[PDB]
Amino acid sequence: IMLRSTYCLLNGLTDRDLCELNECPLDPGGYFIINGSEKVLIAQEKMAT
DNA sequence: CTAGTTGATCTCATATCAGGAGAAGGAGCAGAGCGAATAC
RNA sequence: AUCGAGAGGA
DNA sequence: GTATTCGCTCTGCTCCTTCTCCCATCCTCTCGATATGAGATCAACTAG
Repeated sequence: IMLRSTYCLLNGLTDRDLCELNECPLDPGGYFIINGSEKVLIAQEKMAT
């Protein structure tokens, strides 16, 4: 699950609620946690179809 | 001499796209050149 | 430790 | 008996195809993946 996505537990949480889960409110999300490692998918250019 | 004990070692057996450049080969055509082969 | 990958530095 | 061809070979010439090679130096870091014993043989004992 990508963090801060709709299906993330951090979805819709207030800055209170994030801090109260030990999360940074300024953290944008948009990445995955695989084996504890934060992984970000890079958009890949391709020639339109 | 001469049999019995001790280790090592081997076999065998048990289941279940937006590269490029150059060198080497083969291909097909083109002709040259010489043997034979009709033929005047 | 090896391999690969990635991100960087000059 | 010499023209004249003429079939056949011998290169040889472009060209297209294949294939094989190469693509700066050095340095740092992180991160993920990556059996067991029985029997036989032989050789050293280990003594008789």
